Amino acid sequence: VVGGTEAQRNSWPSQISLQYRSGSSWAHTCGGTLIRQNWVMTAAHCVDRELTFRVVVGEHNLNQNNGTEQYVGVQKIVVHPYWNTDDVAAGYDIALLRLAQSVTLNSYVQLGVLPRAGTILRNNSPCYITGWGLTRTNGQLAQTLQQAYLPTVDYAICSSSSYWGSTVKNSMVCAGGDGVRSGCQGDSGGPLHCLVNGQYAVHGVTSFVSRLGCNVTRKPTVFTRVSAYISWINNVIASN
Ligand SMILES: [Ca+2]
Repeated sequence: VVGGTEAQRNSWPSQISLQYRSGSSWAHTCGGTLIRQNWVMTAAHCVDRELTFRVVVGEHNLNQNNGTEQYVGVQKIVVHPYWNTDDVAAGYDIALLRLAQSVTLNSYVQLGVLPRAGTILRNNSPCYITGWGLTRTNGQLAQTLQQAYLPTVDYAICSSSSYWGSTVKNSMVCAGGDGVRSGCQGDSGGPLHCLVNGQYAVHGVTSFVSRLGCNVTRKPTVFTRVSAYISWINNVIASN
């Protein structure tokens, strides 16, 4: 998250840290959203590599014990059947992870609230992206969970020539693009929390940013639109 601020310890309990094993240590690679005690929603490109992944819930500072973390292995990885690694712009950048064991829910570990199927946000809707991603284009991961206010940019505006054009699809949510604030590598798979009817709901799964950089003016951060995959998500959980 570029241009973000440190999130309060208990502000986003559905946020998880997706890490991969590197030698005798673990490294954070992506964010995710706990949607079931034993299911995590994340981006498909996050689990493209043939790595050993673990999920960490109740996490705040990646380099020191917070006394609230729960570490659990990933038992099954269900990537959307239409996901294509060489085509993030096509969409379908979403995956569900079945945890080896159900995590305990508390003040720091809660199931993310998902929006009703088909729900689209009005232009300039209030949202916050959260994650441990780079704090600067080509920079380094944040030690503590960060958050950035990224108002949405409706499809009409986002799919225009001045913005993302046809690169952005209707199955995606755009947010930010003010040149200062945005998601960045490491935030991928994480949530875009948007305020609707007084309640925050995870409307997006961080997918991509401009190859020119993370915080690029008129190149808002693009997220997989969660409301387009409600049936897909229910189907997977109901058969796994
Ligand atoms: Ca920690």
